[PDB]
Formats: sequence, structure tokens, C-alpha cells
Amino acid sequence: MESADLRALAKHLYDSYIKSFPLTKAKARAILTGKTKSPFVIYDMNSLMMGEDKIKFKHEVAIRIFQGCQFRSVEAVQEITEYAKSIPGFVNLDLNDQVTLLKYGVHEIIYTMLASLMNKDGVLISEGQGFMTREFLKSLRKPFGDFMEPKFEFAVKFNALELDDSDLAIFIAVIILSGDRPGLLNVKPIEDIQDNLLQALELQLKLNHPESSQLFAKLLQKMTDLRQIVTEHVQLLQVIKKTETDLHPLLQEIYKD
Amino acid sequence: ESADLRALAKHLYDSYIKSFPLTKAKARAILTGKKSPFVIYDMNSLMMGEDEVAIRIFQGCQFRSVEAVQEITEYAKSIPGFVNLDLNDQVTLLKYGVHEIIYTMLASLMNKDGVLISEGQGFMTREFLKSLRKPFGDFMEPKFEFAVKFNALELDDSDLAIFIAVIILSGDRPGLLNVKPIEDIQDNLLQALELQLKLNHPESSQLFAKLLQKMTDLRQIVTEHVQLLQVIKKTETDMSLHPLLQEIYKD
Ligand SMILES: O=C(O)c1ccc(-c2nn(C(=O)c3c(Cl)cccc3C(F)(F)F)c3ccccc23)cc1
Ligand SMILES: O=C(O)c1ccc(-c2nn(C(=O)c3c(Cl)cccc3C(F)(F)F)c3ccccc23)cc1
Repeated sequence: MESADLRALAKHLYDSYIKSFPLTKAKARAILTGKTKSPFVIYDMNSLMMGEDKIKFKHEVAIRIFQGCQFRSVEAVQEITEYAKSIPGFVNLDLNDQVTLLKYGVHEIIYTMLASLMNKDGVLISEGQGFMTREFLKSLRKPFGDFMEPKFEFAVKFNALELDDSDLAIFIAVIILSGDRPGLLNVKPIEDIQDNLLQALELQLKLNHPESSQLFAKLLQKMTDLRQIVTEHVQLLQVIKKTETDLHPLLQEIYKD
Repeated sequence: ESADLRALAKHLYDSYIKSFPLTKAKARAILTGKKSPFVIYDMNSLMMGEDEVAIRIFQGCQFRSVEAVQEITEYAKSIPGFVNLDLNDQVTLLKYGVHEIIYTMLASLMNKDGVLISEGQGFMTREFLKSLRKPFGDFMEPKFEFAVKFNALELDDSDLAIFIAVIILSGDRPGLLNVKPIEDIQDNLLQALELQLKLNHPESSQLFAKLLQKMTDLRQIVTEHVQLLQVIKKTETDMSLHPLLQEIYKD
């Protein structure tokens, strides 16, 4: 509720974000824009085969990539969970609620941060050692030629706000501490925390992007688009489960819906 | 420009009063007993009130909704700058906007136990609405759940007038030809809305943020309604009547 308290809250979260997420947006942009480090580019199947001898990927093609993308998701859930521990008040909440906040929250956060790794033309993979193009992913077979595209569409819009990491660290906390999750036992203390985080985000954006009229409101409006991407991904995953499939214990739990 | 924001705000509340016959203030007075409405809680109650059922109620809610679209279209005329936008862009904004607004404004007629109907001359219970045939009676409850959360923000008409304008001027609707002027207008509205909530609810921390957060839930509920409406079109044949009427009320 005090300006210096809010700046303090912001530094705390930026700190834990740096410590919890190995690839920041600043590091990714440096790789993406050529600033002094350059990735191997995957645009076709021969490039894909060429990639393994260069990067440590692959841990039928469209399947190896989907499963590889899912294995990457398990890491993302782990990093997000670590970051969330350090949000003031989160570990004090009721255990069930802590679990529920993570249940719905991780996917919206993965896609928020996946935007840090993308441009119009493709996405960084394997901790920035590779770069897979959108048209290659778009051209994958069966239902897999479509799981990545709506992420690209969001990112292009999302990256237009030019947020930096110190902006994102607070935004991510706001996503987790949302009292509208299905099944929360005690909404009042969850919401109380978000008043603090929203207050910090409001000031952080005013200071960091003072020329950006209504960035705060515009950034919150983006939570609408995040929700829509998660709906589609959960549905496309119930289709794979019945066709081939054959899901990490972490992924098994987040997929109860 | 604080005076500009208070000026913009009083303008819309003025126009909103003139465009929408049943305000939230007026509806809340009727809900609380502060002329009592006819209450529909069962099937015999329905037959007596006017002077297959689940379809008659759905069709009745749509005919009512189409009346509100004309009222919303008129209110949008009064948003400063809106009539100067490209006509194509105006149609597109209303096309995608009306649903979110109809749901926003439906919450003013709603409480835990039911909803005002026919300009406040009736009251339909939620316990009646919850229990309808499998396809129907399931498009309703998510509205009630939304409203209760929404009505907990305790907004009044002068808040909603600006909130409604904000929905209308969303520069992300598919097919917009010229987004800059739409967004420039929406900046003014958000500034005006922000000021409105601080003055009106000086004790309500971060209400502005909380209200914008609700637009996430509005989009999700409209999506679901758009989905259930693709199901009735292919499954329910009795929803035919005059071909002209299907033409009038399809939207
Ligand atoms: O080193 C590896 O084995 C490997 C390492 C990474 C990938 C891979 N990750 N990914 C992502 O989308 C991703 C990223 Cl890049 C970072 C964090 C979270 C994600 C998440 F959304 F999947 F959860 C992809 C998309 C498309 C194609 C390949 C990949 C694949 C393989
Ligand atoms: O003012 C009125 O007479 C009135 C006005 C609205 C309702 C009402 N409509 N509704 C719908 O789901 C609905 C339907 Cl079913 C068809 C088309 C459009 C809608 C819409 F309003 F949501 F947009 C509801 C659900 C739950 C509770 C009350 C209602 C009822 C009465």
C-alpha cells in the first residue's frame, strides 16, 4: 500500500524470477536479434535430423516433437512451482488451494513466458540452442500441425506491449493468485494477496513504461486471450489420448480438469 | 484532464439513463421490496402469468435479447467519436460487443434466487431455471454464477455506463479495418472508468483491475453460449415457427 513497499515487492519477485527461470526474455532477445550465441535453425526434416547432432533435442517425427514439447512442459511446471513458493503468502495458504492455484495457473504462465521465446517466424528451443520455424510446425502431420499456431498468434500480439522481465515477474504472480479458480476453499486471503501484486504491477508499469498510456489495463486485457489458448490445448489433448497417445505424473494431475 | 474524465463520465451516465429503461438502481429496488412482480416458480405459475415449455422460455429470452440490441446500438451512438468511425468498423464492434454487454446488463436483473423479466414485471426463479430439459436449463446456470461474482463488485449505473462503453470499443475484434481510432477512444474510456471507480468506491482497492479481470469471464461465457447455440440449430427442430421469425431472431 506504500510506494516504497511496492517497489520492494517488485524487486523480490524479479529476484525469484531470475533465480527460478534459466532463460529470461533479455537472454532470448539477445539470441533472437543477433546481439553478440546464434542458434541452429530447424525448418524441415533434414534440418531436424541435422539438429540432433548439434542440440540435445528428442528428449515418428511429429510424435517425438510433441512428446519432446511435453517433457519441456514438465520442466516448466517445476520452475513455475518454485517461483510461486517465493510469492509472499502463497505457502501460507491452505494446501488444497495452493494445489488448485497451480492446477489452473501453470498453463497460462507457460504461454505467457513462451512468448518471450518467439517472433513472427519461429520459436527458440533447447535453452536457445535451436530455432524451429512456424511454417515447419504449421506443416506437421495429422493434428500436430496445429498445436503451436495459436501460441504464435498470441505472442505476436503479446510481444507488442514490449514488456521486460521485471514487468513479467509481477504479471506471472498475478496469474497464480487469482481467486476465480474453480474449487478454491478460501478466496478472501487469495484475493488479498493479489491486491498487493496488482498494486505493484500498476506502479511498476507506470515507472518502467511511463510513455505507455494505459499499459496496465491493456496488459490485464491480455488475460482474456491466455484463457482461450488453454481451452483449445486441453481439448486437442483429449483427441490424442484416444488415437495413439501412450503423460508425466505432474502432467497426469494437471489433466484432470 | 480530470475535469475531462468527469465530463466524459457524466455524459455517458446521462445517455445510459435515456437509452435503458430499467436501470440497475430501479431493478435492485424491485428485487428487495424497497408494485411486486409476478413470480414464476413452477409450471402453473407460468401459464397464469402471461394473461413445449423449455423452448417457449428460450425463444422468449432471445426475443427479449434482440430488443436490448436496439437499445445498446442507440447507446453506442452517444460514445464520443464512435459515430465518426468507419461504418464497417461500427457494425463489427456491435456485432461482437452486444453479447458481452447483454450478459453484463443481465446481472443487474439477477440475484441468488432468480431474475427480473419483462421490464421488471416478472421474476423467474433460479430453482425453476436450473431444472429444465437437458439442452436448455444448462445455458442458464453459468449466467447466474457469473452474475453473483459480478454483482459482488457492487457497481452502480454510472459505473456500468462507462464499463459498457469500454466493451464496445474493443480494438481486437476480428475484421476491424482501422484499429487506431478505436483504441484511442478506448484509452479515454479506461481513464474515465478508472477515475469513476476511485471516486465512487474510494474504499475498494484495485476495483478497476478487478473489473477488467471480469472481461475474461465474460468472453468465456459468450463462447459457451455461442457453442450451445450451434447444438440447438442442428438438434431441435421444433425451434422453427415462421421462417420469418427465425430470420428476425437468429442474430
Ligand atoms: O531439448 C529438448 O529435448 C527439447 C527442448 C524444448 C523443446 C520444445 N519446447 N517447446 C515449447 O513450446 C516450450 C519451450 Cl521452448 C520452453 C518452455 C516451455 C515450452 C512448452 F510450451 F512446451 F511447455 C517447443 C515447441 C515446439 C517444438 C519444440 C519445443 C523440445 C525439445
Ligand atoms: O428482460 C427479460 O425479460 C429477460 C432478459 C434476459 C433473460 C435471460 N436470457 N438468458 C440467456 O441465457 C439467453 C438466452 Cl436463453 C437466449 C438468448 C440470449 C440470452 C442472453 F440474455 F444471455 F444473452 C438467461 C439465462 C439465465 C437467466 C436469464 C436469462 C431473461 C429475461
